[PDB]
Amino acid sequence: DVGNITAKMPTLTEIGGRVNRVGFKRVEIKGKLEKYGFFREYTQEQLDFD
Amino acid sequence: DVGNITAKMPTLTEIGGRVNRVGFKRVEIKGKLEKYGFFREYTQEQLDFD
Repeated sequence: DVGNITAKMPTLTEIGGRVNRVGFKRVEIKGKLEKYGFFREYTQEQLDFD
Repeated sequence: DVGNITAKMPTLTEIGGRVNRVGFKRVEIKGKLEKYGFFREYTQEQLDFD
């Protein structure tokens, strides 16, 4: 918006002084790990006689 | 006896398992020993004057 930008511009006078201060920030991102698996069983007789 | 023998035969299925366990035994025997003996005595004049 033009009005908000104009109304909050960092103007400076002749005397200066503590008139405009700013700050900065950082955030963090995460991750994870998981384990999966599956198995199968059988017998010998269900292989030879098939 | 055919019934008793066929009722205790070591049959097996297709999954195995803990079945048909056996054992053994042993027995000791002994023998002995002993001593024997006997003697005879006589006099000198028995032989001379006979």
